[PDB]
Amino acid sequence: RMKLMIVGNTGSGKTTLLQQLMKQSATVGIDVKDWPIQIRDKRKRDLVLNVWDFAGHEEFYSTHPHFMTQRALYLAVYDLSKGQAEVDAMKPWLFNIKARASSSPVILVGTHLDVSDEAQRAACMSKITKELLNKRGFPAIRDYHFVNATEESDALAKLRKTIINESLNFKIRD
Amino acid sequence: MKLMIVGNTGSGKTTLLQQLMKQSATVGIDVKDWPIQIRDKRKRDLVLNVWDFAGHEEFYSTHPHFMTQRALYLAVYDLSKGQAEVDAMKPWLFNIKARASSSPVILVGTHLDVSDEAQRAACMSKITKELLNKRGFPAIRDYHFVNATEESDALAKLRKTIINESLNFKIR
Ligand SMILES: Nc1nc2c(ncn2[C@@H]2O[C@H](COP(=O)(O)OP(=O)(O)O)[C@@H](O)[C@H]2O)c(=O)[nH]1
Ligand SMILES: Nc1nc2c(ncn2[C@@H]2O[C@H](COP(=O)(O)OP(=O)(O)O)[C@@H](O)[C@H]2O)c(=O)[nH]1
Ligand SMILES: [Mg+2]
Ligand SMILES: [Mg+2]
Repeated sequence: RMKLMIVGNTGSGKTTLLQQLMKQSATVGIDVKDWPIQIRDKRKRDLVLNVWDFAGHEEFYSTHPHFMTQRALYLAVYDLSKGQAEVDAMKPWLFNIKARASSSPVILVGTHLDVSDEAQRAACMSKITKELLNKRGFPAIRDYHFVNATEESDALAKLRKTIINESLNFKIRD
Repeated sequence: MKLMIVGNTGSGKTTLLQQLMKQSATVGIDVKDWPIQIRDKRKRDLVLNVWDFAGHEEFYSTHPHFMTQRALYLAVYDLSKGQAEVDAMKPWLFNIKARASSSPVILVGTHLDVSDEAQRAACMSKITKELLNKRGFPAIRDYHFVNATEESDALAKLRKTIINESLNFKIR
């Protein structure tokens, strides 16, 4: 019922982190794919169709705006190895998340710990504490983590625990 | 523009789309369930519906404005199970109207190849009598009967209809 949204910029490690974190029906519930189409009549290059394939009633129902905006926990992912600019790049994401719901909980995750310098990590921690944590106008940043997203580790296990706890505690206001 | 494919499970939605379809290295939006066995504050079964977004543009496309305004609907049903399945489209139509009040709908009966002419006749009669041009239902701008598992002239005409109505929706 609760949704875990994984957001961030491309190549930051979202899909890799989820695969590692995750380490019922016969079909997928919602399949989203792009369908490019060429037009017989020129002078009008068609866009592509963004196709949403729903398995049934329950899956369509789960995409009602109320669930999409008010029953979602966010993982905001960034690449530590590109430095403090990547924390800067999380600000437009937080503003966007806040606009969906004022009460959206967010867990910040920096990936690529294994190829990040100590200077980049300290710079990112300082930026998060100084500019992102408990700011009115941002979502509630419940926690923040630094992981190598490609392997198991104590740091990844604690992130799993944080996701479980925030989901269980979602029925609460901070 | 979004194409929303709705219907009940087993009606042929995925098969139909694969046949209809005959730019990024990764999927734009990946949705999957993650069941977690828990022992944190109790012990039940926690299933999270995970939405993995590629980037800003994919997240932007799920704004409630776009999920509900810029969408064209395929309402799919298994013609081989009889006019009961046309009846089952009514709750879908009411849901589409509530969700996307100006969105057009194309009705697609699949399993033509294993349907009899009695079921197809009963189905079109119920469509024309009970579904088309009703206030409270979306606009049904076309209806089709196909074998969704292979190419055919009927499937090609459905494909052209989907393309033309997507282009005309953006215009109107
Ligand atoms: N060394 C290292 N590579 C990572 C890490 N996380 C992701 N990657 C790599 O970054 C690249 C992009 O990963 P991907 O999950 O596709 O990013 P997405 O576009 O955000 O979903 C892949 O080569 C991944 O193996 C990490 O923690 N450490
Ligand atoms: N004989 C026949 N089988 C179909 C047709 N359309 C779908 N199927 C079959 O119905 C079953 C369910 O298909 P699927 O696409 O998974 O349905 P979905 O749950 O609505 O996505 C598959 O075995 C398909 O091969 C059709 O037009 N004719
Ligand atoms: Mg990805
Ligand atoms: Mg399917």
